[PDB]
Amino acid sequence: VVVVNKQVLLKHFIPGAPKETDMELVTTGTIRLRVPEGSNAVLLKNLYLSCDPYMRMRMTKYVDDFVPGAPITGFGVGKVVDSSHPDFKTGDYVWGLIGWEEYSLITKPQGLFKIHHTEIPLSYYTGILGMVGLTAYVGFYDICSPKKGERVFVSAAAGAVGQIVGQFAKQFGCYVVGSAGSDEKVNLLKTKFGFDEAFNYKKEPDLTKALKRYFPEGIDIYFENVGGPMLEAVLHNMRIKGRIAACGMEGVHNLFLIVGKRIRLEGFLVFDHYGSYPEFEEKVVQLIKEEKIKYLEDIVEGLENAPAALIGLFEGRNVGKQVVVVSR
Amino acid sequence: VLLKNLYLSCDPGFGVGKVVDTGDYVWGLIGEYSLITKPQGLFKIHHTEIPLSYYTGILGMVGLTAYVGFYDICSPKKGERVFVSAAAGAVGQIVGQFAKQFGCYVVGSAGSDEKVNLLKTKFGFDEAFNYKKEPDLTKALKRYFPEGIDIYFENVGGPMLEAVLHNMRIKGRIAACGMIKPEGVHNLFLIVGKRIRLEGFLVFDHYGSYPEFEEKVVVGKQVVVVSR
Repeated sequence: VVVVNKQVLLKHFIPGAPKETDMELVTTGTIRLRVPEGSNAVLLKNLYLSCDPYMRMRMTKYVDDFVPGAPITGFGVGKVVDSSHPDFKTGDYVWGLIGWEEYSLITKPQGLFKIHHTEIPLSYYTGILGMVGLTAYVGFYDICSPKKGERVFVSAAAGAVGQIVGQFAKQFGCYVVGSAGSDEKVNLLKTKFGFDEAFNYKKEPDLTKALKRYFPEGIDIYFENVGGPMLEAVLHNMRIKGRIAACGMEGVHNLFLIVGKRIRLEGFLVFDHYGSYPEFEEKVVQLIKEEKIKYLEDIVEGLENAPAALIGLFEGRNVGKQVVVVSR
Repeated sequence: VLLKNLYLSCDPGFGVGKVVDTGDYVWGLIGEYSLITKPQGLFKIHHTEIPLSYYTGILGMVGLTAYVGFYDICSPKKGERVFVSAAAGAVGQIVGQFAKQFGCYVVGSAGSDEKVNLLKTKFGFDEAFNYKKEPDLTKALKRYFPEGIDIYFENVGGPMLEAVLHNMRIKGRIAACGMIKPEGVHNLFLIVGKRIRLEGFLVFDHYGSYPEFEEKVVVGKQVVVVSR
C-alpha cells in the first residue's frame, strides 16, 4: 500500500534574508502506510505545522542544522496511522518534531507527546499547548522567579511566546508592559491580551526614555526575546535584584549595571524542561476552558503555502501564532 | 563607639579599630580615631590570635566578597573549570585559592609577568596568562581550557567577557563582581544556547554571612598601619 507524500525541502543553506525560493515543494515522493517490519516505530499523518522564529537559525550553517535536499522539520501535530510501539495506537493524536510533509515515520516515538485533550482545537498543540506555550511557562514561572505585584516587561510581546508570558504574568498579579513593531499589534496586547501597556519600539527614538515612561519605579522582570539596544534600555530601567530570562536574542555596553543592581541574566532552552509538560498541559487546558487566557492563530491552508507562511513569520507579517494546515 | 584606628585598607574606607568608649577589636567602615553614630556597620573580630591587619582584606570585606561570590553565586562543584579575571587583585587571588581548595581546575588573568608568574607559584593557580601579550583572548582561553569553562569570576568585562562566553560550557556560571560608553559585548546570545547564568552581586547584601565566613581554613594584600 503506497500513498503520495509531498514534502517541503530546504533547497540550500543560506548566510541575510530568506525567500520562498530557499525551499521547494516536491510531489514525486511516496510512502508505505506501514512502519518497517521490526522497528518499534510510528507512522503519522501530519495535520498541522508550526512556524517558529528559531527555525531561521537552522537555515544557516548550536542547535541542529537543517539538511539541504531534505524535508524541513519542526513542531507539529499528527495522527497515528500505524504503530508497532507499545505506547501508541491507531487514531492517537500527538505532537512533536515532524517533517514538513504529509506523512512522517517517527523512528523514536518516545520524542512524541500524547495529546490527551482532543476536545480543544488540535492546532493549539502547535503553539499554546505546545513548545511555544511550554517556553513561556518555564521562562516565566521558573527562570523569572516572579512574585505578585512585580513589574514585568516583555519584548516581542506580540509574538507567540510573549503574548503568553504576558497573560501568565497578568494572571499572577504582575504589572505588565510589552513591546511590538506595529500599532495594530500594540493595540491587540492591550485589547485582547490583558497587557497594562504597550508601545511600538519603532515609533520611539530613545528606548531608555520610553521604558522610563511606562515604568516610573523601574523594572523587576524582563522576558527577553530580542537583545541589543532593547536590553541596554532595560538595564538602565531595571530595579535592584531584577531578573532577565533570556529566551531569545548587536552590542551591549551596559552590563556593568548588573553588578550595582544585583541583576540575574539567565538563558534557558525549552528542550531541558520536557518533564514540566504534563503539569503545563493541565494548567493551560484549564485556563482555556475557564476562558481566562486568549489566543489567536494565523492559519494558512496547504503545505504548498508553508514556505510563504514561514517567511511571513520571519518578516513579522503574521498576527498571532502562525500555523500551516497540512490536512483534515 | 569612639575607636582607636589600627589598620586601613585601600579598595576602589575599610579598616580595623579598638573600642575606646572597650578593648573589643572591630572591623568596619572607618575614617587616628573615629566617632561612630551608627555601629551596625561594625563587626567583631573574634580571633585576636590571627594578626588584626588581615581584617582589612582576607578576613574583611575583600575576603568576604570572594567567599560569597565563589561559594554562593558560582554554585561550584569539584573538578570544574574556573577562570578568574584580575586574578592578581585582592579578590581574585582569594577566589582562586578557594577554588583550588575546592578541587577545581583554575586559570587566572593579570596585567604583568611579575603578577602572572606570582599567580602560577605562590597562589596556586594551575595556569595564568598576561592579557596584553595575547592578540586573541578567545584563542588564549581555548589554550588553557580545551574542554571549556564552567565558572567565570568576573572583575573586568568587555572583550574578556566575550572571550569567556565563546569558551564557556553548557550550564556555566558567571559571578559579576566588577566590570572595568564602555566596550560592548556582542556575544550574549550564547547565553541562550549554553543556558548560562550571569549574575551580579554586591558584598553589602551579605553581612549576615560573616560569622560563617570568619571560621575559615586558619605587590601584596596592602595594609597601611596606624598604631600598636
